[PDB]
Amino acid sequence: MVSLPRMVYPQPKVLTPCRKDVLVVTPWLAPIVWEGTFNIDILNEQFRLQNTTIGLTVFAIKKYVAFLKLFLETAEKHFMVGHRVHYYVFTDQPAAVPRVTLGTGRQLSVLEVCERRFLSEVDYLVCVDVDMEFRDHVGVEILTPLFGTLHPSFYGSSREAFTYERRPQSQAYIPKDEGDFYYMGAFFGGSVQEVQRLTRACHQAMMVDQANGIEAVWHDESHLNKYLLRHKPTKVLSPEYLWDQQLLGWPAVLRKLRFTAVP
Ligand SMILES: CCCCCCCCO[C@@H]1O[C@H](CO)[C@H](O)[C@H](N)[C@H]1O[C@@H]1O[C@@H](C)[C@@H](O)[C@@H](O)[C@@H]1O
Ligand SMILES: [Hg+2]
Ligand SMILES: [Hg+2]
Repeated sequence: MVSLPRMVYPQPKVLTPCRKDVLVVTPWLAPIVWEGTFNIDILNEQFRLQNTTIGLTVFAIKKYVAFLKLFLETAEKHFMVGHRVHYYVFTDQPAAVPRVTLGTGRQLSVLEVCERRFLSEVDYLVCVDVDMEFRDHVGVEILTPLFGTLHPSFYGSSREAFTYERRPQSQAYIPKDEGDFYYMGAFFGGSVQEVQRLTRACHQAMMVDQANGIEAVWHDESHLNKYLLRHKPTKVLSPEYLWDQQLLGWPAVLRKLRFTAVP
């Protein structure tokens, strides 16, 4: 909206790609976010000028409350640092939420287990699993109306290998000749409006499956994939954003490991 200030940085080279080893844009022209494809200083300026507020939602029920301390502590070091952040922790154990020290402009709300609240408190919603930890920068480069993240086990696989729901009787059904990528349900987001549209669509699809006595092979994630196939995400995050170094190591194609599973 408002003009950017004078900035000094390397000139982009039209005849020189940032990454030649990976696909950096989808066939529907959505950027695929990899290290080396973005100048974070320009993006930080753009989003700060809009006073962007990012909501980060996590569910922590039963034994999963034990993962909150590390999750939040590392989020404080790597997630949207410099921007307004509102954590939303949905849990069945409010008193079990650890007291983590937050940086300025960041807040945390504990919700024991309306959506209109999100529309009035944040601009973007980022939905992730709690048994994870941030190990490197996860910032505004991910913000867009709707984004999904490439599952680390299938980013180099053929669509036939994708573990989509293959039974026509399920609303999440995707035939062998269809599919762009296999997105992991552990990290997705977008504007509040788009995220709520996705969740409402997923919820209705799962209810229909329940009525027909069928459960998608990978539950919510199967429906997430059906939704993103029919409603293309405006940005796709590379596996840098969802990794497990113990199970997958550290491939050369991954310059940074940003958000990983906890052993
Ligand atoms: C963010 C690190 C994930 C690394 C990948 C491990 C491979 C098994 O992943 C499972 O993949 C299926 C799809 O085929 C579903 O996406 C499952 N939800 C995935 O399970 C995850 O990973 C396993 C190892 C375990 O930690 C589960 O709790 C977790 O949900
Ligand atoms: Hg969410
Ligand atoms: Hg979903």
